[PDB]
Amino acid sequence: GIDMNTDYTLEEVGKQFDVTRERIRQIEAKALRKLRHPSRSEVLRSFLDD
DNA sequence: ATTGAGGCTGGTCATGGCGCTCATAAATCTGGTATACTTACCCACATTGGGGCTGATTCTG
Repeated sequence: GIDMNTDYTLEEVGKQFDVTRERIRQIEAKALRKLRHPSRSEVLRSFLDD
């Protein structure tokens, strides 16, 4: 739910993008892995107050 | 500057705990009726306004 009124489910997103649900899942997992890769999001890691 | 393989782009098949929906049920929430006789509670100032006089110009017997 980023920069929009509401979020969209994975199936509606796949339908809008003409991409299967599993391919959408794999692309999301690749994006999450790339964000978990180091040398990035250092301020995001610093955003924890514990 | 080609043709022989690895990494990575397309989709397969269910899969699995989660959430919305149906139904049961005792606890919680509402309305109702009692026929010996019981009858009235328990500080000091300053200002404006209302009501009772107080003359003072108009009229009277």
